[PDB]
Amino acid sequence: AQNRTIDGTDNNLSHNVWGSTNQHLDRAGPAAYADGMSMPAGGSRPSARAVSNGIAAQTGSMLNDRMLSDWVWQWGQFLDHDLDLTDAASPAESFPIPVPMGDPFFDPFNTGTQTIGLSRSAYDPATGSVDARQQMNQITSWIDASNVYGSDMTRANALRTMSGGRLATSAGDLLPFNTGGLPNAGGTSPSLFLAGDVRSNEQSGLAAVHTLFVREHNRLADQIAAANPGMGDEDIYQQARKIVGAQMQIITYNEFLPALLGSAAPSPMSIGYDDSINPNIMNEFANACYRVGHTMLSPTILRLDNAGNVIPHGNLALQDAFFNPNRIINEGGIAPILKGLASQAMQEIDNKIVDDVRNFLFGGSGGLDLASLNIQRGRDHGLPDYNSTRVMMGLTSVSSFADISSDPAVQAALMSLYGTVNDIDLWVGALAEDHLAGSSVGELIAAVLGEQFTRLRDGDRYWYERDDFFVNNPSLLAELQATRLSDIIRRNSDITNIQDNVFLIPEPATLGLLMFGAAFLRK
Ligand code: HEM
Ligand SMILES: [Ca+2]
Ligand SMILES: [Ca+2]
Ligand SMILES: [Mg+2]
Repeated sequence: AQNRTIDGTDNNLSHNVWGSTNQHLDRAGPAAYADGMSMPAGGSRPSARAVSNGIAAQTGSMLNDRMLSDWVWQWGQFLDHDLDLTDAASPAESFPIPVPMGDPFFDPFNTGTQTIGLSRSAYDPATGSVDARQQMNQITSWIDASNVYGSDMTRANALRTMSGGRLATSAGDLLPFNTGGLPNAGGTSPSLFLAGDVRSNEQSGLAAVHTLFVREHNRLADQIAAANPGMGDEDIYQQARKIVGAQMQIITYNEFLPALLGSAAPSPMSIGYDDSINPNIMNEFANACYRVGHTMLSPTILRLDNAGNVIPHGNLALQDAFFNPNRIINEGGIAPILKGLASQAMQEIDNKIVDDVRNFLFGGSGGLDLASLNIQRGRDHGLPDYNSTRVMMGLTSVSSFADISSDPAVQAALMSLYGTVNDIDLWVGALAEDHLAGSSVGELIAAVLGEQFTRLRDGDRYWYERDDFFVNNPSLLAELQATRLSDIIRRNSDITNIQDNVFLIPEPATLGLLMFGAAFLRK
């Protein structure tokens, strides 16, 4: 059958570049650069770090109220790494975040001169001088498992064995090592994993789900070859790839979005192929509204055995999970994490980000604040303010801080940071909204996510329901439709006791009762 390109071209048969690598991020409406060119938006607002301090600071654990597991954010990130990537422009354009004088984490010597580093995002070089700067998406916009296969044929080929349609692995059926020194977040070291997306080593949970899908690909490839001998490597590879790409769509629209968006989730079925849809990820989605992962993040990733015990090498502190393959290689493999993610409730969706990523220090000595980066990134990308974005999406504009949040502490923080509802950073406003009834997000986030996911459903010629391969093999289409993330976890690991919907935490008594007779209580 027809197969997707690796680069996302030739999906839309008129604008063939649409959805492909290196396309512009779309915009919902006009950019808000101060000068209409490249000068950052939000130049009247406080420091991104002052905003982080004033509204994202979290002193205690705050569980979500909809029973959602850590799988919601882990899938969210994995799927993000299928949708969009924008690295730094080169030559580097520095746009540092001023640290408030006396900031207890980043300026404890009261210098008044500390910054958090940020280089401005890559953009189309034909933009940003005489017209608005348009940032580039460096992976395929399509939900096509480019996070497994790569977004260029060179990397895609590097990931393959070229025998039996398979993807390379390392010892213990783990991701292959980057021995060829291809581009990779964390650098070109051969001791880092190589996956379809360059960010796979970012943290161990991400790496674990990347590994899972390499396992699933190889299972499919082996079984296809077994059932259909005489088929060549290329044919087996493309068939397994097409099944895995369909799985990404099915899990995303049937499990993840219903979990996160709830009442606001878009239909999991396409209304039909609309080739007029721009599938290029929207800047305001990629670089604000879909960055709702950071507020969900838990301080620890649980690592559990089949009895629900913490494994001997302990749970994994989020900070210990960054750019370190050994957490998987030497501390129990992927199975404990896959189970663990299903077994803990994520943090609430709100302005608050855990200290583990808001105040990640490397040694005073500098470090990482994901809240500050997100805020500055939205100013780098010329994103419209929160309220303008509401109007861009056909929502009413707010006219008071009470219109944003019914929490008086959130109201007060927004007031004392911004002074007017019309100059709030999109990411901050979006996360400040009261949640829709039956949802874990507010109206703006619902609308922006709803829009993006509607486009990628109806705008993709290889949306799985209309791929000739699945149309011509209805039994496979049906088996795909009945496939959940838990099924993939189970058949590619040694996990025996996991709930069928890994996006929802299990009944409170589950771990205790499974532990009975085998409980390890010293962890
Ligand atoms: C441990 C978990 C996570 C880590 C460590 C992490 C880290 C990062 C970092 C460092 C960036 C770049 C920040 C910047 O300089 O602008 C980023 C970007 C992003 N993150 Fe997160 N993130 C996590 C979870 C999530 C989740 C759960 C989601 C979505 C549900 C998400 C969505 C995004 C998106 C959309 C971007 C922009 C991606 C691009 O287009 O380049 N992240 N993440
Ligand atoms: Ca993709
Ligand atoms: Ca939170
Ligand atoms: Mg070949």
